Amino acid sequence: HLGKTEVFLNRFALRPLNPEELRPWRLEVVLDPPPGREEVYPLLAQVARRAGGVTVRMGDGLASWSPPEVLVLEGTLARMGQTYAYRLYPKGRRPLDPKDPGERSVLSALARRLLQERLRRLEGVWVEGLAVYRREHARGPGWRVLGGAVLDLWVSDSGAFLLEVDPAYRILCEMSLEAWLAQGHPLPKRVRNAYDRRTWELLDYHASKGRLTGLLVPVLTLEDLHEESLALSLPWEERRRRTREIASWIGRRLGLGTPEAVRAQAYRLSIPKLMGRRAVSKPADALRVGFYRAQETALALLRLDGAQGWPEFLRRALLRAFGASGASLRLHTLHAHPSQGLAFREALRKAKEEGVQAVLVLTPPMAWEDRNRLKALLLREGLPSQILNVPLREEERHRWENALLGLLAKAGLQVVALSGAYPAELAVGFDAGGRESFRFGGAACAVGGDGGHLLWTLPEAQAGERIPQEVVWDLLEETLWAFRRKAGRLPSRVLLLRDGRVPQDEFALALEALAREGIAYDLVSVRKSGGGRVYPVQGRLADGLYVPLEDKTFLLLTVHRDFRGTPRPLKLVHEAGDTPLEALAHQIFHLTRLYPASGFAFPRLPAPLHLADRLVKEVGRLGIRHLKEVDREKLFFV
Amino acid sequence: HLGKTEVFLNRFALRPLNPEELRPWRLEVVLDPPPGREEVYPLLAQVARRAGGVTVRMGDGLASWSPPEVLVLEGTLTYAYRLYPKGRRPLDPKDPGERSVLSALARRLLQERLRRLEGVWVEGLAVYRREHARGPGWRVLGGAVLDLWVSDSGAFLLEVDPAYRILCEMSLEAWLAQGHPLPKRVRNAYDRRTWELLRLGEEDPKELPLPGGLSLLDYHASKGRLQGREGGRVAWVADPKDPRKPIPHLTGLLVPVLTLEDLSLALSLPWEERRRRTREIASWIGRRLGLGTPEAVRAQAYRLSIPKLMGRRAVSKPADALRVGFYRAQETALALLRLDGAQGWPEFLRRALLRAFGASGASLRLHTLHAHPSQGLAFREALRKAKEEGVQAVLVLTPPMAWEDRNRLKALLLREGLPSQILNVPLREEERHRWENALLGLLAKAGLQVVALSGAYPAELAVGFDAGGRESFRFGGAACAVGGDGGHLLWTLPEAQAGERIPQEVVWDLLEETLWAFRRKAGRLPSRVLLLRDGRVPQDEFALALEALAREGIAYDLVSVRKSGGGRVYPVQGRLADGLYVPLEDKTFLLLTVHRDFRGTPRPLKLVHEAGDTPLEALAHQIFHLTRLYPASGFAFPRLPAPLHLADRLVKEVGRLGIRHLKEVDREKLFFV
DNA sequence: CGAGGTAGTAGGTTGT
DNA sequence: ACAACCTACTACCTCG
DNA sequence: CGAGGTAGTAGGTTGT
DNA sequence: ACAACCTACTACCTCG
Ligand SMILES: [Mg+2]
Ligand SMILES: [Mg+2]
Ligand SMILES: [Mg+2]
Ligand SMILES: [Mg+2]
Ligand SMILES: [Mg+2]
Ligand SMILES: [Mg+2]
Repeated sequence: HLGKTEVFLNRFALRPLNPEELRPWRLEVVLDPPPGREEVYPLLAQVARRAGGVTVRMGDGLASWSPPEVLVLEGTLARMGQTYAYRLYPKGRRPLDPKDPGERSVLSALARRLLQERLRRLEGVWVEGLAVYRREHARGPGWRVLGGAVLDLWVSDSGAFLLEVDPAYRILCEMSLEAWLAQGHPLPKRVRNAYDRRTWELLDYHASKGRLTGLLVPVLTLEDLHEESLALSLPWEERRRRTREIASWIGRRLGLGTPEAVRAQAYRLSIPKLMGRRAVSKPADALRVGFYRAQETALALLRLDGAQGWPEFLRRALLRAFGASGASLRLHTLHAHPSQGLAFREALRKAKEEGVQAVLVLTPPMAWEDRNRLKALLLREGLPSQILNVPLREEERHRWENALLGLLAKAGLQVVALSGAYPAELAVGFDAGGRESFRFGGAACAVGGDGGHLLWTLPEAQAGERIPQEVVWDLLEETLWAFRRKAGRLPSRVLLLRDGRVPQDEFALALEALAREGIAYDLVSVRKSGGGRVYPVQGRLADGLYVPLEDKTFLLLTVHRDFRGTPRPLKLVHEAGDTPLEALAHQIFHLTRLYPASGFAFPRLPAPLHLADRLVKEVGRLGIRHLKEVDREKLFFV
Repeated sequence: HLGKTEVFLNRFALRPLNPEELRPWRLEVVLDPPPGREEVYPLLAQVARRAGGVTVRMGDGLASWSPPEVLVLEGTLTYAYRLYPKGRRPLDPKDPGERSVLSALARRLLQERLRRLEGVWVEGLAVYRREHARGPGWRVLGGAVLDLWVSDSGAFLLEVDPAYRILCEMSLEAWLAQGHPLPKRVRNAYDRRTWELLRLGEEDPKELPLPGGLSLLDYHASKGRLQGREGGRVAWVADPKDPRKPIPHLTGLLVPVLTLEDLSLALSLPWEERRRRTREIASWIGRRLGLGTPEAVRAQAYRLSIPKLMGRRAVSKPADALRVGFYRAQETALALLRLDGAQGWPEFLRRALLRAFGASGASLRLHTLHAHPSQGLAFREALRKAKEEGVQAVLVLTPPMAWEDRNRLKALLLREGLPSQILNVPLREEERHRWENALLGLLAKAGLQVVALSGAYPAELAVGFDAGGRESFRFGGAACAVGGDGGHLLWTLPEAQAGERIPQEVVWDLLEETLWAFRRKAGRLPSRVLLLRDGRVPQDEFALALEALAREGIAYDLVSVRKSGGGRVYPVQGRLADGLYVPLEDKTFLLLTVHRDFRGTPRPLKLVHEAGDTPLEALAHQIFHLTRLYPASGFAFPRLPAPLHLADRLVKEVGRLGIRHLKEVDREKLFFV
């Protein structure tokens, strides 16, 4: 729309497949005893590896770039205690057409195993799977950091090796955990063994094993090396040069040749139009300019630092904000403490009885247990809450404004909105999350084309990442109803955003329900990884980049700051619907600017998805049982 | 303090253990390979069985009632085992640990000496000895379930309870070769794994691509499964651990798992019948095993006071409140939704409600929802308006629905804050019990207190906890009766959890909500709360909650309420009646809460007072009386005290419908009954 | 708990 | 088993 | 979906 | 493994 430009992907064209490689050998797999219908795939994958060479599962049997005579055609196989005896039978050679994508897939699996194999046969280089660390970045008392790249290798439809590369660093420890704290570093929150890779959370016995304290090795993180301060984010120009360097080094050293940089047509997307009361360039400006929509609100202060009132500068800033919005503000103070037990809960009930909408909490940094308990208790009285750490100087503007912003989203005000005009006037995001054996499936939405309302819905408990079909529809029905309650009508079109892959048929019911109500839709999968890197052929790297790729599949570079490192574009698939890709790309990129609780940095994900993700993250942390009396317009979880 | 009486338990006293038994033999175990620390206690269990004799696990090794020299001391199962005599260890039955091992021995002795009999069908600690009923292909056997352990006087105790067993003696092919329909469940003829049967398939066994390459027939044949059988026809069965994959199988390799639905034959016994039958079998067992003549054990039982149910006047059952008036009626509005295409309230339902509310001096408005679900969202809008006009609960007249549609409808109405009561619609006025219950359910769902107790209890707040739901995660939930009279029933939003254990913060939070409702209703904190747990109280589950109650100055009692494990109770003389309190140890007692002659032999609840200073008699009194508060069953009282029965029904429905619907539903409205 | 992404360190689910 | 995605955490740097 | 317990059938979690 | 508890289904029979 705003400029047809051109970019380099972090892929590289390498040599064509030789006519052998285009004609892999085929072996059929014979097992004794034959495996149960649930152990097939993990077993074929195993035989494929045991046979050695460059071999991959191809259907119900195997395909290899190695002639069968230099393969381990007979052997045995251990899985979950059971023992299977395999034998491979060569069945001639099937040529594969790289154009046909079915056949291209298997060629690409071969390609991947080749790279992995030829990587082993190198030195003196640290390799783990398809990653290789060919240099040293940093060292110290018992630790070193290696530099290298994670690689991948497949086959293009023109029949050539494509090679994906991305510079990466690796943290390696050189001491026993005793030998580690032979110098002053505390207990790492994770420890690994040198006798197995099986780590955990952290005298008679270990005797007979011939294996407590000198047997393991610490799993080193950045928290363990804060005290030593080098960083491992690369500026995008350095990352691109080191990408090319490494893509050539692998070209020769593995005999694949000259790395031809891969190029793609990108498009510059129109700039989004953020509005407070008037136009702003960042959500924090709404504190000076005024909010997009603002009603009469009452905030209350809760101090845990033993201090007395509203900090004056917070008070003024607040009146300035509400002054510019021409909305009436009243500031309350909770004169109570969580240590009074239920007396506290009474105090909260009365605050809310008197119109308080959210609570600002000044406190020293809290233990998560106390932090969580506090939040959850205020939630049970219908009060969302924003915490602001209490050694606080006015000079720390970015910290308190962001708190202020969060507090207001929590009280239910729309601080900013978009002023364009879009194909969908309801955009809803779905994530799953939660740090247990079950998860919460959940959803948040922007209602109105301007994004003039942000609501969450009560999540639902679920076994895995898949959201049950009726759940997907129900949460979606709640967002339509929110639209109905604000616009007095149904939306003509809904933009449905799912975090990650859309598991097979997950939205079948919902889509069918939309048709019946005559609501158009677009389902888009939004992938946070798998997009790779994008570099400008010439000039500078900027946001709003849209890269069409396959059909119904595109990259989208939504955020970039030339101080955070190389950005990582989202990868998006249009799963259902008939809106032109460019239009989805436009609306999603704009939705990225709608987030109210970050004053100075837009989120990589569009607002509905980012909110959804925070929502399920918080429910999973506090529990769902607290949320009955909390208004959906109040974004409690930001 | 009401008067005592004596009962017979279904236990029996047998002979004292002899000098030899009190001093079992100890053997240490060597295994090659060594056991992987997680897989070692099941292993010692295996060696103990393969050793032979009466031999069990005892901590690190084994204890035997056979001398080592007549045990299979060396063998293959970790695979190779060898056992080493390490002398004999005296055991003191007064020591609960040592008693625990004597008892493990006794069970093994029982199973072993049961094995050596003939001709009697034996499964674990059960024995079937006669033939109740048969049919071409199937037979139901009649025997009893037993257990045997050691008292602390050092003598055997036999427990006996009559039981029937349903057996299929035919393959699924031979079964269907009789005319018998499709058994809803089936089992492999080669292992104990069972499948849900979906249908038959036209397909050919010879040619059916099983994942991997094999077909159906060769796959089973390559395992020797058809060695001695016939493949039969293609069967389609269902995921044990998924929900998007029917699976091919072979009729000739399958056996039906027979249930009542697959067959005129009541298997419940009238209490006097079970009583004698128990005594026969006990005298028979004790004779055959050379354990002496069984003296049935007797226990002191105490009869509790008849609970006084209060409608607006006193009643003997909740349904009478429909004639006499409710405990506490408010101005209420109900709407009608007809899925039968008919219109208006059946006059007899209109009358009954009018009679009930007139007796209660409270006004009633009846609405009709002129909307239907197949309108889609316009139907939600109709609901939203109805809530807006004050409708509190909706009666739904409909043909028997499928669970999917039932569930969706109840959830939708829930999303507009409207509890519903379904009443199936071929409905004659003379079906008084069904529609009166429906009416009782409707009113509860609208938030009325239909009945309440009059009496004096230690706790003026009683809360029940349970976990349920049918997945890899469950809901931990709580329901409660507030006030001495329990004239306020409430639920709380349940919380998802991994298994049976409710997290400590959850327990407290749920408990806090019920304190909060008490505060809202009574203007103060409660003086004492009665905490009822369904099943056992997992170690420390209430630690945090109890600590919190203490800090707030609220007294408490924790009681574990166990639906099984309490055995049977019979009168020494006279008819058997409920309201029986039978203390066993300090802090543990039996409680017969409900019984009806026509409803077979009652199973009393087993209770354990886990914390609190309240006397057992008192707890028993309140718990027994709490059993009578339940408003949605007009003609028979639930076995559980109302707070737990409510909690159980709560978490069932939340599991069934999902918690996402509950946000706008008032906690006074008992939507799940 | 200020927030954002990019970096690193773990790990888990979907599904062929 | 393994590809191709997701979850959680801390440190770094700067403030569309 | 009428409700209750006791029957039968299947399965599971908690703790040693 | 095993002991001692829990969940779900449906048949039966009657209506504190
Ligand atoms: Mg996700
Ligand atoms: Mg997430
Ligand atoms: Mg926040
Ligand atoms: Mg339970
Ligand atoms: Mg239950
Ligand atoms: Mg009901």
